[PDB]
Amino acid sequence: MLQFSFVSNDVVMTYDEQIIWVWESLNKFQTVCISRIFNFQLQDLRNPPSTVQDFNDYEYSFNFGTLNNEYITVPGRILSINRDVLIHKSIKLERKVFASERNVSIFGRLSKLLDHTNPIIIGGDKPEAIPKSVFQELQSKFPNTGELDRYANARVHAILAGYLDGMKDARERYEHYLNRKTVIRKTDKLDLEVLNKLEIEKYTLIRDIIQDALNNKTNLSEDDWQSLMIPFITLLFPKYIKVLEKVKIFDYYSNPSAKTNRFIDIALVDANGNLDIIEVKKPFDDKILRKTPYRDNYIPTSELSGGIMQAEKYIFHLSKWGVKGEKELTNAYKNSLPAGMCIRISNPKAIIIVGRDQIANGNMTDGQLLDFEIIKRKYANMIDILTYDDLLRRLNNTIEALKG
Amino acid sequence: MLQFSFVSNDVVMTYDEQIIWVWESLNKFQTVCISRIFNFQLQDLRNPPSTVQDFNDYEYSFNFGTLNNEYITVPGRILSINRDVLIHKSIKLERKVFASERNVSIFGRLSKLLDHTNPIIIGGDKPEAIPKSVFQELQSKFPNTGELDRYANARVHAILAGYLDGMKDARERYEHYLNRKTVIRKTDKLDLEVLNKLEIEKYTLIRDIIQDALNNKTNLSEDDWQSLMIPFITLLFPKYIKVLEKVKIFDYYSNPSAKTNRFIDIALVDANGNLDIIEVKKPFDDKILRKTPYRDNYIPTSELSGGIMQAEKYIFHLSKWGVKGEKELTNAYKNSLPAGMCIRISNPKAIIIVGRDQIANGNMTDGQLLDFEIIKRKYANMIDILTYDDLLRRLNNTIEALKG
Amino acid sequence: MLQFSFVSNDVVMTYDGDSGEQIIWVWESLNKFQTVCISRIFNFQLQDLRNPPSTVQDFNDYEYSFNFGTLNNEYITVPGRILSINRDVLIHKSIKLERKVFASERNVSIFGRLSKLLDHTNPIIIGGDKPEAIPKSVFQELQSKFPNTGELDRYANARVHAILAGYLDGMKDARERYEHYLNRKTVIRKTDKLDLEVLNKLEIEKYTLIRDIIQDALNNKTNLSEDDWQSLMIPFITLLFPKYIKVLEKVKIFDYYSNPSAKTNRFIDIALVDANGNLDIIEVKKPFDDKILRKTPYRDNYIPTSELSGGIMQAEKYIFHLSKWGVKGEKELTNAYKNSLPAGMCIRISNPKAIIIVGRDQIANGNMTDGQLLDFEIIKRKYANMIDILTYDDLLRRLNNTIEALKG
Amino acid sequence: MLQFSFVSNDVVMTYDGDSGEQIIWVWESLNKFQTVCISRIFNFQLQDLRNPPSTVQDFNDYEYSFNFGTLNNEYITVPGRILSINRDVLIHKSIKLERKVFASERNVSIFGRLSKLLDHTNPIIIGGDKPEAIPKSVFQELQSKFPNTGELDRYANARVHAILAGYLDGMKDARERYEHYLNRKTVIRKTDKLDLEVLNKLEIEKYTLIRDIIQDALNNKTNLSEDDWQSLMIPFITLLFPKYIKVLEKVKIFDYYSNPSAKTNRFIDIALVDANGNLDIIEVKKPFDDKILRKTPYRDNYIPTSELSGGIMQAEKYIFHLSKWGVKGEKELTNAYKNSLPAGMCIRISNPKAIIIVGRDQIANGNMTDGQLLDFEIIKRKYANMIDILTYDDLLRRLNNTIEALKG
DNA sequence: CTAGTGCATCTGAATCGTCATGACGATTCAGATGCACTAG
DNA sequence: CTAGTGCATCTGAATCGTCATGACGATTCAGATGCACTAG
Repeated sequence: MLQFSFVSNDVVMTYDEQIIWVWESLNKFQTVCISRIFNFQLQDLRNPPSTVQDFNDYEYSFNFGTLNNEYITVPGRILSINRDVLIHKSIKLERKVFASERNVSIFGRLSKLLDHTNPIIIGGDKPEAIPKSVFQELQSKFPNTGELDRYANARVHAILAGYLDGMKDARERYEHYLNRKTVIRKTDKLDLEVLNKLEIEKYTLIRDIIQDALNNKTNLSEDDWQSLMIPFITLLFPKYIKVLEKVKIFDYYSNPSAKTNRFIDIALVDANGNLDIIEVKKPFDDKILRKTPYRDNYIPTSELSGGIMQAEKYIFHLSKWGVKGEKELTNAYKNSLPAGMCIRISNPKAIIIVGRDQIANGNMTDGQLLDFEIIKRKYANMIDILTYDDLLRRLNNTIEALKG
Repeated sequence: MLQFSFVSNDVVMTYDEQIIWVWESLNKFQTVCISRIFNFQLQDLRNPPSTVQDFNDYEYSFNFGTLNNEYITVPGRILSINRDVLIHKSIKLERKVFASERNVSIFGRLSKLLDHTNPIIIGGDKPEAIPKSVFQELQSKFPNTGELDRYANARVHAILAGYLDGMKDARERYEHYLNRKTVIRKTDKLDLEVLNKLEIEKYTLIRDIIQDALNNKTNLSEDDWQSLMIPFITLLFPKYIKVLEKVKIFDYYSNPSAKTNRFIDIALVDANGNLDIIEVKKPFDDKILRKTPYRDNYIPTSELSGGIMQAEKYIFHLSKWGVKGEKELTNAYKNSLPAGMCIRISNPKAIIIVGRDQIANGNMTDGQLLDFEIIKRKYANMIDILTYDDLLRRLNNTIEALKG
Repeated sequence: MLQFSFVSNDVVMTYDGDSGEQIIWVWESLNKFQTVCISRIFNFQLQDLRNPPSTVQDFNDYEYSFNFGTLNNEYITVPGRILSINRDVLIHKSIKLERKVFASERNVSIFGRLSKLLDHTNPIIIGGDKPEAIPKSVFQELQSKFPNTGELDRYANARVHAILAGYLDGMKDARERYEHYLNRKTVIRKTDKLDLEVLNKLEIEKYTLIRDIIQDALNNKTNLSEDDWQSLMIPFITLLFPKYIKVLEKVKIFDYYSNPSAKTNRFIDIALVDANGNLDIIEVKKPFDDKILRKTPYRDNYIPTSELSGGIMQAEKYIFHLSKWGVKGEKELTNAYKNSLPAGMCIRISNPKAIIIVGRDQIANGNMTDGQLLDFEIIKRKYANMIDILTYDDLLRRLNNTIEALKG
Repeated sequence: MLQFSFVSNDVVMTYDGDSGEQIIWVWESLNKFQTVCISRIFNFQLQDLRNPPSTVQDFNDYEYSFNFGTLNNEYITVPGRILSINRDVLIHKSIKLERKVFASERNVSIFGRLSKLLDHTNPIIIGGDKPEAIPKSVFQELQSKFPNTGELDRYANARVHAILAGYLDGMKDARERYEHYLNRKTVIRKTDKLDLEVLNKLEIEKYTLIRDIIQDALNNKTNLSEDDWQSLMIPFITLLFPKYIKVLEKVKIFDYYSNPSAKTNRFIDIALVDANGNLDIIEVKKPFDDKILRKTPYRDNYIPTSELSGGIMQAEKYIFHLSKWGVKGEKELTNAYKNSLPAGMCIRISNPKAIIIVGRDQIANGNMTDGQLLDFEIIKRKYANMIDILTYDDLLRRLNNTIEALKG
């Protein structure tokens, strides 16, 4: 068990499997590795052990780097990475801080992910520092050997279920809907109560399919998740009439010399003919807010702000593309539309479904719910910013409204 | 190290130190696991290991399966599965055939997915056999070392977002590679045609009642016209889940000395709980445009402009009510709403269904058709200004879309 | 002398002619042409005369009796042949029958001019509870503000005075106000170094100059055309709204909707450029009418006037054609107006909005009620693409508020 | 009929009148009043009559000959008492003597309004070789510009169109026809327009002083804290944004959403009041080198940073609590800030918006790609309740564009 | 004696047709680069 | 783990065809400007 301590300014860890073989490797290569992550040198060793004394009584004293400005500074040659790493005194110096399960280096992937040579700072009051609870979240959800075996087992299960009965979970729910359909529809005459029971069964089917996709189909492609969500967009939002995929729009602002082609992934036409955009994003992470507030205000994530800005680029290119774009989109999609209706670009807006919010089971302050409600109406060209749990809550509220 | 070879009908595994540890573990628990995926027994040794013979010089031999009709018959105890595995002789026997990256079981997950007790045949001319060329397609879809590296970079990028501004774009690199491998065959999509005829039968039932109301029920009163449309409002606009009638609104502006009670005739509640207004008016012949233009522009008529101002006064007195009106409207309407939902006044907007456009029989010009679309979008707090002919036009566009 | 009386169903009136005038003329003209015109407006055939005059009876004691109209459903239905018009005239019983209903000063027919304006056949209904009826207060405003011989002579005198004033001395009152501004500026700027207190006093002098020039144009320059009125208001539009950097006139827009086959040219009269280069428009309308709300409310709500709604609809055509024009509009308006702009700056159409200055609202008289003020602010904030809706009195009130805020 | 015939040096006019009219009233008015108003435009004494009428002779056979003046040096000199003015009127011989020269359509006096508009004592000279003379083509353009019968008919139809616009749907567009007719008769000239060059130099000095103070604060006041950076930028907020007339500091607003059980006080740092009374928020922040863009794209899209999103979220707190505060907030803010505001002004919370000045863009230093500026301007126009997001370098760019526009 | 209507005449603007030109988008093709999969 | 290598991708000339805009020339219709008669 590696034991960490600090003596005055310097930080001297104690290490205690043959100790004599570690000394022979340190004399042989001039470098030694402790637990396949902590690389060390003879200069990092504070004092050499003598061969006369017992090596088992002696504990190995290695320098972990100097402590400066209230920061345990660990250099890059110890962790075999590019930049240094700074740890605050509030994070206890421990083997599990620098290592994941089955000897996976935590900061090696972080150093491979950062282009800038500026150091990684954990904790404290630095402006570029990572907070403490974000670091425990990174330690809990690191892609270690247990996570990467779980991802590979879930993907191979997802590939093999796609080859045999790819939509068997939605087919069972649709067969349950068809069994509930003939029970409700006893007579061929349609009234308002039987219609309300059929809307209850339809919204229950859509809610159960979306919940079963959230439980089991999260380890899919973005195109596969979108192809899961296409046949229910016009039922969740019955204003819109047609779902259009890979809609080629014209961009003139990113390259001023020549027109660039851009592609809206999912686009929506309502009954008047106006074109709108929906962004159905795959729920990779379970947050809609950053887990620490900036200045006691919770800010949106990079995943939320990426989808808003992509939809705003689509809205910008449609509004700049104008009546030439109206004629081009009504020439591209005249056969798919009902007859007599043309595609119009008249102030297009966007719908964003991103990823989960953890409103349920608690774990949210009134300020967090206030920031989430303010953020869902913050933007100009978004008529709806939804999470997947907001979609399930809207479906549930529509179910108990149609019941009563 | 595993070598795949076959002599006569038998198939021989060779494993190349730790050879003694495999034979010692076979004596303890009467089962071993070699390369994490293959299970062998004491019967499974083609020749037994010898203690006087050196285990480094000794080479393991394991009768993997029998060769009958060019099929290698693997028992299920080796792969720890209930079902048998048969592989054609055209498929080369390899560790990559049985195992993907991170040592997941290819026939382990496949056995769990399968429901039939027929065994798994790979290759050959059998009708129950998996084809060889689609087994290489399944093996190419399985995650290699580049996918698990891209998933590990994207998972850290999902956690540390908004804290490290200099990280590489790993979420874009992961999802662009994952779109190349799609698990959905797309010919197994859910056929929702039985739901779509019920949406046709719902929208035709709304369209036939309203068109019968425009021809015969015009002799009824204004409140008798509103009563007829109230059960179809939440079906026509499924964003709104609750219809509220005679909603008392406090007025502080028409009389500055004392509060005045004002009444919204029909009010609408969203699934989130936001409060909106619908103004259902009696249809007459020309209720949108005046007969003569003003300064070559067709202006709204006095019947329409009084209808917008009646809704805009309701929006003004709701917005000026503030947080004291959200507590008042929730307390008056908690039993009508679903549980856990409060009425919130967060930018209320109005829907007006007024008059008949008479676009066809009237044969209005392109100048009049230009002015007709501008009036519906000329008001900040009106999301939808409709005629009853436009409501029938939007209902007909739903029916033609759901048909094809 | 004409007097109106109600016997039975049919409305009668008696022509009491002058003693010097021979009453026989009405009867000999009815014998000759079968029509007679008394008081130059009212026309009567022989079937309208109830009693033909006896030749033995002296005419001066006799009074003629004419079927002026029929009273039915509390409405006096005057035929159009009486007023020499094509449509009927329906007068409510609350409006008493006199010559002043059908005449302005020096025998000007009200319903003749009104009938000429109407292209259809449908009758004119005055007063009462019909939905097509002109109200009684609106009819009294029509009688008070009719273009009679007094109004047309006053309009011609004001027009001739405006034209002669344009020819000689041009704009003199604005030059005198600018000379007063220059004198106050020379009093205030005693130091070449510019200070924030001196800047506030110079902003006070500039805003009093703009307020007095707009007030003098409202007092004396109402009878000019909109080209002349917009030429009066354009050098102070940038100073009134200093977000806007350049005033552009006769901006050629392309309209692809009014005709789907071919592109139509449209022209914005005044268009404004921001400092970013965004292009918004302004509608400066000449104040022909003294009101901006309708005089009677429609079902307890005060609806806007046709002048205001026409200005909003014209600005919405301009905003719609600029938004539909797209990036080709930005390239065309950049190439058309490159030399007018500052260097390195281009026209961009990114959600264009409009400012409307239409005409007066009579708030400062105090005749408006609380609901009329409430409906006035709701109309001012009602529309989507209009950032500012102004009257001229709202412009003067906002200028006075900036002056009193800068004074402290 | 009026005929102007000259006999040697003097010029007479024959007054025919009408056959139905009796022109004995001319000699009767000359007998008692000693003046007669001929054709409502001319005045004549008893000495102006050439031949006195005889009672033995028939009046209708006699034609009244009044002298109009004396012709000398090819100039018809008309006395001022003839046209009822102070000064004389000189008409050249080349201009035909007619009633239309002296009168317009509605019997207005052209030389009457001309002598009313002329400041000096000197007589009106029309035509000829004199430089003081009004030229013949200029006077004929003035006579063509005067209102004829088609102008008054269109004005009358436009006036009763303006009275009855909301009550009669079927009236023809008379306002469009009258204002389109008036646009071809312009009054003002472009040479007479007001030269506001001296006023525009003061605006150049104002925006130059503000730009130099802001740029010197960017170069050397980086060390200054955030609150005193706000205190530096407060006296220029009204000048940069002249829509807002009052700057309010530490505005206590009431919050009911963060704590349902009890009300918490929230404090807007700087708040702005319109000239109408609408309340807005300005968020003046400390400038930094990279606080707009996050400098690495997320899905090939540059996302806003944590600092800018925190500023937007704080302004959205202030806008949300002002909107949820309602009418009680308007009475509370009016009661709290009655003495700071001008008289007659109340604070109204009617859709409040925010302006955020955040930090330097770093465009020319960064040399960013056109996609990066595209992501940047989409960030500036992304949010609903922010009317105008800007940087400090963007503020300097708008100031430089305003200065270069006011230069020319 | 002003209000009101009818008419002949000149004129300017909306329109249609045609012709010319230039810009712009679709298609091709190739050279080169970035990516990603696999073997020593 | 790292280098070789094949493939998908982006990007720049480069041609071509079509469309959209502008300008000219005839045309006709509605507008506008006077005369002109008319009513006790």
